[PDB]
Amino acid sequence: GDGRRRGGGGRGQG
RNA sequence: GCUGCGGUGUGGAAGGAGUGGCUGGGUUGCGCAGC
Ligand SMILES: [Cs+]
Ligand SMILES: [K+]
Ligand SMILES: [K+]
Repeated sequence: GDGRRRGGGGRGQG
């Protein structure tokens, strides 16, 4: 699972 | 690989989910959770 570590709105980008 | 929650703050006690985010912690960091 080496992708988006966290979600919701713009959280966890970059 | 995807997604949800201002839930967290060397401001988080008058805020949001970035219509402030090339103005900072932060190429949206940190925690929790789901597929
Ligand atoms: Cs934040
Ligand atoms: K802020
Ligand atoms: K913030």
